[PDB]
Amino acid sequence: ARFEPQDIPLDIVYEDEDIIVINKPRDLVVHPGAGNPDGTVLNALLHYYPPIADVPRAGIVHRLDKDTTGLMVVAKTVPAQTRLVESLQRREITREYEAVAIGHMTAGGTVDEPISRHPTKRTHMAVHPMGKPAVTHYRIMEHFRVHTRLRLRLETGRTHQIRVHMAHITHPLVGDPVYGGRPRPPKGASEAFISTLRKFDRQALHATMLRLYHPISGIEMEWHAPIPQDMVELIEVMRADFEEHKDEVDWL
Repeated sequence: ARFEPQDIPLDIVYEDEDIIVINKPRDLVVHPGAGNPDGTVLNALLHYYPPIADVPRAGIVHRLDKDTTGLMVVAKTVPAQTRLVESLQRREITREYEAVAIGHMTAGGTVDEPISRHPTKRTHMAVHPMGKPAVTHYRIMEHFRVHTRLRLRLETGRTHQIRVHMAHITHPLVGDPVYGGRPRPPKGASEAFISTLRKFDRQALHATMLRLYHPISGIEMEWHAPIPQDMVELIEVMRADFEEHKDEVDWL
């Protein structure tokens, strides 16, 4: 019926009788919708494992934005999807992210502020007392001159949660076309740094680790998806920049 199977390759990190874990690339929408009638992960799943059509929403139980990269777990069976959905309702699935945010941040922390649709900018979400409760925990992994590398964990999983929470505290993600502004390279940034930053055109956000109790066996399982090349390049040039500006002697 409606949604058709499409020959769209998926990077399957792990698969067993009950679940499939994939590492989703950028430019790939998870579920069909306005402006995205097809060419989604759902379409890819129908093609890869047709029996998944007997599972609600092709076994899709959580999502990532079109241009967010990384891990997602999909149910292959009805029992598996009901349990996985329950696990999410109970906030028992660990979803960790690596991100690069604008600005020098000095401390890790928690953003606990509700989220709802921006009333005016229909492409945006917003922090609002009346929104759905949302909690994001974040740690600073590394300092750059005017950017910061973070690792975040989702307690709740609302729409654009990490992107809107980070923007809320004044540190939107690098490359975010919605919450971010124009790139701002630090004074004296190398040409390599300036252009790599300027050309980075998606939220610098990656679903890096996923841990859960297997829906059928109960065994705790954990997966990791390597930081994608675009972000590797971004982080490495920012790192080289910070080091180069450190106040230390260059021994010959």
